[PDB]
Amino acid sequence: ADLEDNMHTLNDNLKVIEKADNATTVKDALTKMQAAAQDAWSATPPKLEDKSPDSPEMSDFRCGFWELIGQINAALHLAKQCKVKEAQAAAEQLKTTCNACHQKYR
Amino acid sequence: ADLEDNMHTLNDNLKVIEKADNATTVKDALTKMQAAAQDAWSATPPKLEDKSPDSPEMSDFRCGFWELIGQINAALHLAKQCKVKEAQAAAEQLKTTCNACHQKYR
Amino acid sequence: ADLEDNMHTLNDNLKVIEKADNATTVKDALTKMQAAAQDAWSATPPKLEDKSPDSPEMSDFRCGFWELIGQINAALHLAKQCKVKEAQAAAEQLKTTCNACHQKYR
Amino acid sequence: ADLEDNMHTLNDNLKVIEKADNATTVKDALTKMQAAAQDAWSATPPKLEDKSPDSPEMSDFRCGFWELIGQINAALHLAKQCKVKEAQAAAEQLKTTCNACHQKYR
Amino acid sequence: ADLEDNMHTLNDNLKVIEKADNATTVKDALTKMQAAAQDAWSATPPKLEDKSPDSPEMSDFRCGFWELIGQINAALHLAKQCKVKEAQAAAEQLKTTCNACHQKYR
Amino acid sequence: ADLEDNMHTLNDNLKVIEKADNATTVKDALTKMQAAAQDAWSATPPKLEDKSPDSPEMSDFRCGFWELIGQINAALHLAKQCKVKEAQAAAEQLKTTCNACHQKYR
Amino acid sequence: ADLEDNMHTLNDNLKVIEKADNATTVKDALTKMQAAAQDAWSATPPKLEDKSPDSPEMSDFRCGFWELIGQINAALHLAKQCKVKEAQAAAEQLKTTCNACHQKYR
Amino acid sequence: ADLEDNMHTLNDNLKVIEKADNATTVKDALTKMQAAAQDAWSATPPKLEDKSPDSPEMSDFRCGFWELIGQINAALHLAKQCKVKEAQAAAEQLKTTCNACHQKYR
Amino acid sequence: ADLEDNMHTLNDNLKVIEKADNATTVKDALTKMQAAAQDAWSATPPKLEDKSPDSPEMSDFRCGFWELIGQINAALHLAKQCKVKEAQAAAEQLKTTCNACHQKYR
Amino acid sequence: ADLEDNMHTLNDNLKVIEKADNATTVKDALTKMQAAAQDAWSATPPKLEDKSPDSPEMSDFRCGFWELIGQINAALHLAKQCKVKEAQAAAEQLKTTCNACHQKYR
Amino acid sequence: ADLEDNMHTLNDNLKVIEKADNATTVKDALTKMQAAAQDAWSATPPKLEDKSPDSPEMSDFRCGFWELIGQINAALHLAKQCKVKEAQAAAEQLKTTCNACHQKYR
Amino acid sequence: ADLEDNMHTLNDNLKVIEKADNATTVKDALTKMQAAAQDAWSATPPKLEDKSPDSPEMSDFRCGFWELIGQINAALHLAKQCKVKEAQAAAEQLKTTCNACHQKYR
Ligand code: HEC
Ligand code: HEC
Ligand code: HEC
Ligand code: HEC
Ligand code: HEC
Ligand code: HEC
Ligand code: HEC
Ligand code: HEC
Ligand code: HEC
Ligand code: HEC
Ligand code: HEC
Ligand code: HEC
Ligand SMILES: [Fe+3]
Ligand SMILES: [Fe+3]
Ligand SMILES: [Fe+3]
Ligand SMILES: [Fe+3]
Ligand SMILES: [Fe+3]
Ligand SMILES: [Fe+3]
Ligand SMILES: [Fe+3]
Ligand SMILES: [Fe+3]
Ligand SMILES: [Zn+2]
Ligand SMILES: [Zn+2]
Ligand SMILES: [Zn+2]
Ligand SMILES: [Zn+2]
Ligand SMILES: [Zn+2]
Ligand SMILES: [Zn+2]
Ligand SMILES: [Zn+2]
Ligand SMILES: [Zn+2]
Ligand SMILES: [Zn+2]
Ligand SMILES: [Zn+2]
Ligand SMILES: [Zn+2]
Ligand SMILES: [Zn+2]
Ligand SMILES: [Zn+2]
Ligand SMILES: [Zn+2]
Ligand SMILES: [Zn+2]
Ligand SMILES: [Zn+2]
Ligand SMILES: [Zn+2]
Ligand SMILES: [Zn+2]
Repeated sequence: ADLEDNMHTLNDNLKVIEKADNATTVKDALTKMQAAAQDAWSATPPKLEDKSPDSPEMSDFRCGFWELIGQINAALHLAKQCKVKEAQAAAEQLKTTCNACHQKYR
Repeated sequence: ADLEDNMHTLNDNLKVIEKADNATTVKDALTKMQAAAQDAWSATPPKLEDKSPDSPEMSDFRCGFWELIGQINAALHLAKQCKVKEAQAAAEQLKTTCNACHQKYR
Repeated sequence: ADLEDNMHTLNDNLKVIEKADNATTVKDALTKMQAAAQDAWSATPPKLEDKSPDSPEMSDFRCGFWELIGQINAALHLAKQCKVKEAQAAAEQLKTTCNACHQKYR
Repeated sequence: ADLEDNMHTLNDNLKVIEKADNATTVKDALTKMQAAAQDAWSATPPKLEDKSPDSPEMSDFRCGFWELIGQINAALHLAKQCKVKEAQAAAEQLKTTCNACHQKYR
Repeated sequence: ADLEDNMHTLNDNLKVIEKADNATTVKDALTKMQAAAQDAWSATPPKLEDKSPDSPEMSDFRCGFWELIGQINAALHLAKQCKVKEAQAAAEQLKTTCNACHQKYR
Repeated sequence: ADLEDNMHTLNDNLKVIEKADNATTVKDALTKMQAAAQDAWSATPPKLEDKSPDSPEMSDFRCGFWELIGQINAALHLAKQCKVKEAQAAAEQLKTTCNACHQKYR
Repeated sequence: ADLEDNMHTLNDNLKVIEKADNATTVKDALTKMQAAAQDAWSATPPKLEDKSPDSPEMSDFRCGFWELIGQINAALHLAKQCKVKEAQAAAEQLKTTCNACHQKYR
Repeated sequence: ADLEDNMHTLNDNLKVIEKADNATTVKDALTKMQAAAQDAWSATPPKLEDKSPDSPEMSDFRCGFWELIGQINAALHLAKQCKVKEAQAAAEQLKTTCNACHQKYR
Repeated sequence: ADLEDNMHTLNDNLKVIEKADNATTVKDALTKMQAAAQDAWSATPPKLEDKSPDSPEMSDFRCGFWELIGQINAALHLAKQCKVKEAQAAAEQLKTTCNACHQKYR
Repeated sequence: ADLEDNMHTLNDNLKVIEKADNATTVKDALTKMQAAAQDAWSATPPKLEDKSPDSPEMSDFRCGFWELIGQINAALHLAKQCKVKEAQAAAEQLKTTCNACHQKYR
Repeated sequence: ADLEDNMHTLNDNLKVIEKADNATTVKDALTKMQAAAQDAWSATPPKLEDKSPDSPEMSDFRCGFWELIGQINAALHLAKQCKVKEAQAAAEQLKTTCNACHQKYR
Repeated sequence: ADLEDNMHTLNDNLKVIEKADNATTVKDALTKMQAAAQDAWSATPPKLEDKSPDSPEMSDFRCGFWELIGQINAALHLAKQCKVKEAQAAAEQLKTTCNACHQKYR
């Protein structure tokens, strides 16, 4: 998937999680998010296409994705314990990480 | 597994490695440690529950876990070459990384 | 594989990619590079054997390998879309990351 | 996934297919559509919740989905032969089946 | 399995579902029902042996089995969301399809 | 395989079954027919290329293939019970389903 | 499955074996009995719910189930050699093991 | 794992089960106990190293482990039905089997 | 395999173990012995054919096989730790169990 | 499959290859040819039934099949590199090996 | 297995086939012979240890084993068609290939 | 991989084997050589591109590769028994086969 498609997967699955009422739907959505983020961390955002690959910006992009992966993993961990509301709250807190990256590079 | 259970897995398997006398027992123990550390790096320690997820502390927690993973992988690499004493010595050196994190966040 | 063998795998596969004329050969070569880099990031270079594992040098070594992994993943992503010339150009740009690390630690 | 989510998947993947430039993207998108249609054909749409399961309406609903599945399969058959433009044209033509069902039951 | 044995499987598993108190038991029973229905839909029942394979009676028979499969799938979808009572109600609802076919052909 | 290839596979395997003398050969042949029919039911025959995808012709074509699949499955069921002659007789009778569709659409 | 369900499975499959006419049906039925007995041997029958887990009754119950498993395995071995009538006769003789346990604990 | 390690595993997982608040944790812990007991039943405890392999003592040792395995399996059967509190009570009751063997052979 | 053939397998593999000079050969032989013992324990030997299946003789026969399986497992556990000489000594030790059963029933 | 049926498979798939317009169709046909050749090389053809199995004629027959297998592998290697026209030319070239054997033994 | 072990396996399984009364036993035995021959063809017999690896002797040895493999495969093909007596007769005839090689190199 | 790359693989792995100090490295290297030789035996070397596929030269080329495969398999058989020095000596001896073919066809 291309970077924009991975972002759309992330966005769609937050909506699924928010409206879900059981752990299976939540786990499935978080698993799709994990895969999208694992594909996206190695991408180059359009606004950074002219920057050195080892630039502070590109390193910060990767770091932010690795942090998002950690938070998705932790939300999935709650969902695998069947803690639906807690997993949903963790997914809501994810948005702060999405937004922080977007402010810099989207 | 919860964070404390992953730590207990790490602790138990260092003891197994120290007393082991063959590469199979060592490889098995290191594989369990690898899995425990892969589950733990995305956790939030109790003493950091009120901190921002992107805080210097939380980033340092993750970094320390990624370093521990690298050292476990390298010890496993020795054990897979059947170098039992060298793998045991690498596992002993792991303790410095465990202790360094504990001084800050346990 | 030992560190030097992983480097040889990386070097051999850049040569394969450069001369290739189809996506299958390129994808295969990049997959071998991905595996070599995943094995190598946890190694200790000979020139850093006496340094603390958490030293700035060792952390920089790991970081550089994680960056190389990201660039390999991205080249593979192009090749999986069958974009042979673009994947070859991405592999050529990899060399800057190889060389930057070598200047410091080889 | 619930019926609304499966419909969203179908729509998203039509857009991916239309903008695609390689067979890998197209095949993956059509495979996702196949999965969504296989999940959806046994669902009950809101407007038919009070009808007999063997009503003309529910039978017509199932028949339209089996039609859609066949057309997706045919498009995927083109994409597996790497015929990107032909598979894109088949995907565009699917829309008549989407619209026919929506006119009756959405 | 022969037709009568597949029917006995369907009947046994509806009773298991009704008595169940958790989603695992329900899911396991519905999966057995799926398999029995997949194996039965292509059979010729005793009272239709002297009809043409393309006869309206045989076509009606196959159609009824396909509607049964859809309803079993829909009940399984609820059970996979851990909705035990809803899946149990869906399982009672599919008795309508059992009954309709039996009325004509058992 | 295109529709013509799938029809050739069906015809080849009827001949294999007729001349066979053991259940293994018959089961394999019937399994190949099942796969060919599964790939063919979603095709559009040449003489229906100008009909709507939901035309009465196309829906009759699909219905005939589902009939054929059922009769193949039923023959395979006899072969799986090692009833060679009965499975051969069921395969021979398949010809009336082949012929009926051919009269209309071949 | 609970103990009653496992006993129902055992009884259903004895009847399938008795009426069967080929090795495939017999092998499948015996495989289902093996699974039911494997799930049942660890159960506590109602009439022993008040006995110590290590009581002479409970140990006699487990011993009878291991006997039954052995005799099922031996019947399955005959069926796997395609010896239908011999496997049917072995299944019939199983009844003396069923009955002996029932006299004491059912 | 050696006998001492398998005993440690059994003890650790009893504690995990007692403190657990969801079926996933309980099922995983019971699965680990099943594996440890399957490894241990064929071991020779230090105090019996000079006894015949068919001695009353070694036979009693094996019998006690087969008992334990049955009780673990029964507890896991409850946990697979998501019956957390009931599975916890079954795990607590296992301790009588642990203690009975320890009194004789530890 | 029949009982005599499983016995021949056990005998051949003890000799392979004694002559072996490495753990791979020993492990492979012990795994073959496990399979032969698993297949034999449910048989009725010629000298016991006219005994009841629950007779003391048949119970003794099954018990001896279970003790054999435990001893093969214990030897395999040593071989998996690469302890060739210890596994070879364990393999000689299990001749006691072979002999005891043969004394009574061969 | 019997020898004649494996020959028919080889012949059908050469024609599929010639008519193909993409590498997937070619790869699939060559894989079927590999399997048919692997199954045929050990057969005795009618015109050689009264020759010794080590006769020059039978040795020549096996040799020709091994050369065929190599040429099918080499054509498959081209097709895996997506070189459709080159793989098609390699497929025409292997008719020399078909012809040579047929000259002597068909 | 060393060459002597592989030859013992070949001889054991000829005897199993000769005394067998069903296709399952024959197929298994022939499958074990196939594996033994596959492991043996690359060996160097004692009486050729002093010959060049490419000597006429060693190449004749390899050729005889490829002959044997072909005849084993052909016997297995008959067994897979459930032709027990024909497969037994093919196995008996294998002895002329065994004997021819033994006369030269055993 | 093309023929030149497979030759490079063979040469690289001889060097890995010669410098190795453990069986894991040796086994992996020999496995890679086996794969390279299996790919290469069906290739056509540049100097033989104008020869008949059944020419003495091409037949000799295939025969030399089958020899090489046998010798690699024999070396791997030693390495699987953990006989590092013996496997290294077998790998060194392979070189005579490499050189014999190169003298004729490189
Ligand atoms: C950096 C580390 C990011 C994180 C974490 C997330 N996103 Fe993102 N996002 C990022 C970039 C650089 C871009 C621009 C991509 C481009 O090709 O222009 C985006 C874009 C989006 C979009 C818009 C996609 C589109 O159709 O153009 C969405 C909807 C989006 N991102 C959502 C999203 C969510 C929900 C995230 C957290 C769960 C998230 N992103 C993380 C960079 C980064
Ligand atoms: C940070 C990067 C850490 C690394 C590396 C290791 N540990 Fe740890 N450990 C860490 C925290 C934050 C905590 C507190 C957890 C809590 O829930 O309070 C711990 C705790 C432990 C414990 C005690 C567990 C308990 O029962 O309370 C142990 C025994 C332990 N840790 C062991 C351990 C070992 C052996 C490690 C290296 C191999 C190791 N830890 C690494 C943080 C971090
Ligand atoms: C650090 C982050 C590195 C990256 C990225 C790459 N290489 Fe490397 N390389 C590194 C070290 C520390 C060493 C020394 C290893 C030793 O044991 O001495 C090397 C060595 C090489 C070699 C020489 C190997 C030898 O036979 O001695 C080669 C050919 C090589 N490296 C190639 C290579 C390529 C092609 C890379 C990018 C694709 C690359 N390396 C990355 C450190 C690092
Ligand atoms: C009947 C056989 C249908 C076919 C074929 C397709 N769709 Fe559909 N769609 C159908 C219904 C009954 C509904 C309403 C569901 C509800 O809960 O109200 C829908 C809805 C949609 C939507 C809206 C989803 C949402 O966000 O609420 C979309 C975007 C949609 N459908 C798309 C779609 C496409 C692209 C299809 C063909 C490829 C398609 N649908 C087929 C019934 C049927
Ligand atoms: C037609 C499409 C049917 C559907 C749907 C179901 N059943 Fe059925 N059933 C059908 C026939 C033609 C027959 C007669 C079979 C015969 O060989 O005589 C049956 C029979 C049964 C039986 C009796 C079987 C026996 O033990 O002899 C049972 C218990 C039964 N059917 C149950 C059943 C259930 C529970 C169904 C829905 C879940 C169901 N059937 C569907 C035809 C059809
Ligand atoms: C409709 C539901 C069909 C069924 C059932 C069967 N066949 Fe068919 N067949 C069908 C069509 C529309 C066509 C024309 C295909 C075309 O591209 O023109 C065919 C054709 C054949 C052929 C000729 C193939 C060729 O290369 O020209 C054969 C040999 C054939 N069909 C055989 C066949 C058999 C044996 C069937 C039953 C087992 C069978 N067909 C079923 C439509 C349908
Ligand atoms: C002890 C070792 C048993 C063996 C061997 C078999 N059965 Fe059994 N059976 C056993 C008990 C303790 C019970 C009572 C279960 C309860 O919950 O009360 C049963 C019961 C049955 C039943 C009745 C099931 C019901 O729904 O009431 C049947 C039909 C039955 N058992 C059949 C059966 C067969 C066919 C067996 C041999 C093949 C067999 N059982 C063995 C204990 C034991
Ligand atoms: C016999 C059938 C046993 C059963 C059932 C259980 N245990 Fe055990 N245990 C047994 C022996 C012979 C020994 C001594 C082993 C030795 O090497 O000395 C033990 C020991 C333990 C220990 C101590 C382990 C250690 O750290 O040295 C523990 C913690 C223990 N056993 C726990 C345990 C539990 C929780 C059990 C039931 C779930 C259990 N054991 C069963 C023999 C037997
Ligand atoms: C009872 C529990 C036994 C155990 C344990 C072992 N054997 Fe056995 N063996 C047993 C019987 C009843 C028989 C007679 C079988 C018959 O059909 O007559 C045998 C026979 C053998 C043989 C001879 C087989 C033959 O070629 O005819 C051998 C070589 C043999 N047994 C070896 C053997 C070994 C090595 C064992 C332990 C590893 C072993 N047996 C265990 C009963 C039992
Ligand atoms: C010897 C090594 C052969 C090679 C290589 C190929 N074929 Fe063959 N073929 C061979 C024989 C001995 C026979 C006669 C078989 C018999 O039972 O009479 C055949 C036959 C055929 C046939 C006719 C089969 C039929 O329908 O009766 C065909 C169509 C055929 N062969 C095709 C074929 C192709 C295309 C080959 C290369 C790709 C090929 N054969 C190789 C012997 C040998
Ligand atoms: C050459 C191509 C052979 C074929 C074909 C078969 N065998 Fe063989 N066998 C061969 C050699 C070189 C040797 C000597 C091995 C040694 O280490 O000295 C053997 C030996 C045997 C033996 C004796 C084994 C022992 O322990 O001494 C047996 C029982 C034997 N061979 C049986 C056998 C059978 C049954 C074959 C055909 C099915 C067969 N061999 C083929 C070389 C070759
Ligand atoms: C024939 C049966 C061969 C055997 C056995 C081996 N090699 Fe080879 N090799 C062969 C040819 C025809 C060629 C030339 C290919 C070409 O495209 O020109 C080669 C070439 C090599 C090379 C050079 C590769 C390069 O970088 O261009 C090497 C390094 C090589 N061969 C090594 C090698 C080794 C180590 C072998 C045995 C283990 C070996 N070859 C066997 C033909 C044959
Ligand atoms: Fe960092
Ligand atoms: Fe219809
Ligand atoms: Fe669950
Ligand atoms: Fe069979
Ligand atoms: Fe007992
Ligand atoms: Fe090993
Ligand atoms: Fe030859
Ligand atoms: Fe492709
Ligand atoms: Zn992607
Ligand atoms: Zn979307
Ligand atoms: Zn966890
Ligand atoms: Zn512990
Ligand atoms: Zn490595
Ligand atoms: Zn190289
Ligand atoms: Zn769904
Ligand atoms: Zn069936
Ligand atoms: Zn029943
Ligand atoms: Zn197709
Ligand atoms: Zn159960
Ligand atoms: Zn163990
Ligand atoms: Zn057996
Ligand atoms: Zn033997
Ligand atoms: Zn065949
Ligand atoms: Zn054909
Ligand atoms: Zn071997
Ligand atoms: Zn290749």
